[PDB]
Amino acid sequence: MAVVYVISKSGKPLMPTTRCGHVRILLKEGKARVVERKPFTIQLTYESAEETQPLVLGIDPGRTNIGMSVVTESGESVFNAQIETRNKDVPKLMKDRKQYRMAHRRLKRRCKRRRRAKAAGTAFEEGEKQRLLPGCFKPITCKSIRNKEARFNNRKRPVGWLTPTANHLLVTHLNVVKKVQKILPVAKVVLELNRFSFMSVLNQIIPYLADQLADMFPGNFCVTSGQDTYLFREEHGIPKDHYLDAYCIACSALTDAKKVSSPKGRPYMVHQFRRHDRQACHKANLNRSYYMGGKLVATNRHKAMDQKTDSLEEYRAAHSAADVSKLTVKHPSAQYKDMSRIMPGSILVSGEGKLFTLSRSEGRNKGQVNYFVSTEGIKYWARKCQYLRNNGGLQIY
RNA sequence: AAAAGAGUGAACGAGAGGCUCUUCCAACUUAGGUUGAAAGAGCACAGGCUGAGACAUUCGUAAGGCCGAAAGACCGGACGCACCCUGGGAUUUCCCCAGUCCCCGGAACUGCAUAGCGGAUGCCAGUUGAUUAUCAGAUAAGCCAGGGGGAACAAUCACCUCUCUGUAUCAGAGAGAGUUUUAC
DNA sequence: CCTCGACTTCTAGTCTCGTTCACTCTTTT
DNA sequence: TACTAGAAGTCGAGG
Repeated sequence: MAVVYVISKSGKPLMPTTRCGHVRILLKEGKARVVERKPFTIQLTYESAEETQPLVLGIDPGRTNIGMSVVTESGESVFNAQIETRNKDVPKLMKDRKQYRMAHRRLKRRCKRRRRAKAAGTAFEEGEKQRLLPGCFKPITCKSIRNKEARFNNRKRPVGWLTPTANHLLVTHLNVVKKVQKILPVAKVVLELNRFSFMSVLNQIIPYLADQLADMFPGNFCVTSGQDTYLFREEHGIPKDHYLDAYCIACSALTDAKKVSSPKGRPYMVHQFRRHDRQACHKANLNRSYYMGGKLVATNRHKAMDQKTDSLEEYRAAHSAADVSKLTVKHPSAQYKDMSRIMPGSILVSGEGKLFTLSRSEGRNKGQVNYFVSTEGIKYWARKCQYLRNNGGLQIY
């Protein structure tokens, strides 16, 4: 039934075994040492022959659901994994990063320089200047001082430059392949190619993935077509599911596969957690709330950009000066994240002794986290949980 | 080859708002306090690096075409610059990267000319300590900062069978040679 | 019948406009 | 979007 992955005494991956009673005997007798809780990996502690058969790794690429499966020369299944990529979050984070950077440079540098210039008298006499910059046909308005030099004419990128999102997706594919290599002795690699007319990040990265996979597996790299996968499915009767695709892909490179049958059993699930979080501010509240008694009646002095609720100006329009004189203002202070916190993806044990993978930290009182939420959605009192293992980028669930 | 279609990276510039303080005018309330209007000044992740580099006025910025009496304008693109290129560095770390920026040079490539750079003038800092000299300190209108991966770090016993308990499902605890080799 | 620890439930987080530039892939014709 | 900080709420313990 189950499959136990085996590693040689030298750290070399070996053929997985399914005897599962020899495994327990070996573990009790001390000849085998557990390497990974899930997928269950054991390393032999004694030298032995390392005969291996060829294995084929089939990849169904995607932006948020990568699928891979390892098969023997006859179409038997020994590994099936489905990875939920963190890719969608990267462009939004990068956009927010750009906005924060522009805010920094506008408010801490440009506005301060303009303020100093007005103070010192070293400003334009007109106070405003229209500047026609090379490469532009319409001027920019510079108030009280020259602009910092604008650089857009001749910025060059190395050939085959990839955006952080596409690079992240490519690196994710390669990293998950490396993790599979740590477990099994992969011999051949098959990739399913995708072309999108749109009349996408994955479409951008497919050729680079093919190149670098070919480098990783010299002479042992094949490519298949989506139509080929569909025909294989129809011919061999594999049930139509998303995670089965990879298996079918892996079965294309087999010359004569007599034991083709759909894998039975849920595949391993892999979650991607960010390695770094450089942000220091949680909430910069920035909303001057006006309460009359205990009811919110206004949100700013004058309505801000993209604000729909009434501000103080409307309230002054509607009510009287004796009403305004009684208002109370409440502006909460900015909140900062703990940057040394236990990041999501960490592995901890609860007070009752159950092991879990951290998903989020919920609540905070007196400078200490209230609840740790596991990847299964169970809340544990953080004071009693014990920290075992730091975040690895790709984590089995 | 171009045409479009889908994405997602970079520089610079304007605001609506926000925080602190001052002046002044109202309103409400135990000269004081709270709220607001108007005018003004300062301030913009937590932080890392650095000691000067920001701004204003003005002068200079190739040869050769070409229009002008001339002054000068236009084209062009170097002996001028650079976002380009070789090398080094800050952000920078447990190991790396992206992005931005800086320094000395400039073979080819790429780009700029109302830009950028250099000079002159003006304006905006900080000066203390240990042994006039050296190290350290202070010194912003300086640069970067909300992006990504990997390593290492388990109280890491999985599956199946039996027993107990809770529990509708099922889960927790204990025990176990379950074909022989993890690969024939 | 209060008060105070120890948890438990629940909510909320900044936006816009300009001047330009760049890279990767796909498809047609 | 969603992880994370923090305000308000609930419940016993105890005197």
